[PDB]
Amino acid sequence: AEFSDAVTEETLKKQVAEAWSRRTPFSHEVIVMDMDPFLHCVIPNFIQSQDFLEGLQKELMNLDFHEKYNDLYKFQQSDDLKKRREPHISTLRKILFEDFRSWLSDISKIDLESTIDMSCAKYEFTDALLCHDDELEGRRIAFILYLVPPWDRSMGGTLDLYSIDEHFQPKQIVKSLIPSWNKLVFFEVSPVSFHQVSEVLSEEKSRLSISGWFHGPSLTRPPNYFEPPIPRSPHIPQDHEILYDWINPTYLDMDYQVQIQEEFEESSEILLKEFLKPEKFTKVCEALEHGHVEWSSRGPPNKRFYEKAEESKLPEILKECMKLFRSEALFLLLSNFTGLKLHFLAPSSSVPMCQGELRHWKTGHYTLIHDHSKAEFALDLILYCGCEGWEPEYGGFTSYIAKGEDEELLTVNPESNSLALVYRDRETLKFVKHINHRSLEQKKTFPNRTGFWDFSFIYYE
Ligand SMILES: O=C(O)c1ccnc(C(=O)O)c1
Ligand SMILES: [Mn+2]
Repeated sequence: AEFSDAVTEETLKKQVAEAWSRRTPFSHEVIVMDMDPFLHCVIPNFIQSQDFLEGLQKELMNLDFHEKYNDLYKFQQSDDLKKRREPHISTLRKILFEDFRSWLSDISKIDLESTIDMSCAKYEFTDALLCHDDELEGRRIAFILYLVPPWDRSMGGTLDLYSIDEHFQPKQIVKSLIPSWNKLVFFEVSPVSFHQVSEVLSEEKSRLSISGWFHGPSLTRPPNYFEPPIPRSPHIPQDHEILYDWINPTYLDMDYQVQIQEEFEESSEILLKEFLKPEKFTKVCEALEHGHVEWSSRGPPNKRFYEKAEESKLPEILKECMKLFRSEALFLLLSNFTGLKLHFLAPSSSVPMCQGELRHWKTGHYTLIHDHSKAEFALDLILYCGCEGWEPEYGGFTSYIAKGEDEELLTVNPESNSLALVYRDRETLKFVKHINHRSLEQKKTFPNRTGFWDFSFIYYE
């Protein structure tokens, strides 16, 4: 087999070359090329032999697939295609990396290498690949061939293209391409080529694709942009006594704190159930639902996506709960839980500090590791609210990982009125995993509720 004789036709080929050269859009029945938000082209009916595609799909489905998972994605990848000796796959490598490569090199005027870089992916219900730019030394042009069943927008799995802002960071989705059988999409890898594969919503269908890169000369990325640091502050001096009013009395007994600390110094992590008094916890949840909390979406999409409350406008109960977590008394309680010096009367410049946010998590939200995700000695605190009947399979758990390793260290799951404490070192990073569409099952038991909320606080010695 071969690829579309149409696009190899010399006049059309020269029209394509002209549009790439001049960076101008070009529309044709057999090819469509757009320059915004960045250069991307679509060739439908990429391989004319329908017999070949059937045999190819048959070979791929008969491969073994392996779960792939981290902050950025969740899907399945096949045995390496570079190592396969089945005829249809072997033929595809040649078509792509010899025939089609030269055609691309000709229209793009890039000395593309013959280096084979291709793989087969399978996205099913809740699989997704979040905002990223494909950046990796050598990659110049990304391509995707789709071998999907009949597909539409409501099934998800669309390839979305992000616009960009004044700081070269993704802003919003401005193009959304729907996969279809024998459709080839390719685009230029650049500092601005931010894109994602939206969550697959089809509970029955499987989004099968072949994707990879043509390699070429390395360029220079501009220096990466650094967010301003989040302000930190020391404890709020106790005026009125606050622990007694808020915390389960179990945790204010000395005998129980030594137990807690013995366990904490062993694991550097602990979970404290029923942490707030029930009456307070119920009033906090009630205020989060009915109290006119003002939420705002946080970005950018290659770092985070979630809602954060404007603390100054909160209901008094939620203000008071934020105060609890900044309070001198709590700083000392956390010292007795952990063995860390977060108050000057704890057992033995520097001044302990903290930062805090009240967050709302729903379907679609996440955080990602990014080049500037910075590691520090620090104690994390999370109190979850409004997540009754929440399952880890829904996403939304916090995960800790050793830097530059797939060795996962710990996972904290949303649990109503559970206080999680985690001490990190400078070689530890964290993320909140994409909340997927299984989380809609939450409404079967609590219909007047969308996702969950948490108080997230970080303390430093
Ligand atoms: O398989 C895809 O649709 C796809 C699209 C964009 N990027 C990737 C990737 O693996 O980076 C995969
Ligand atoms: Mn990609």
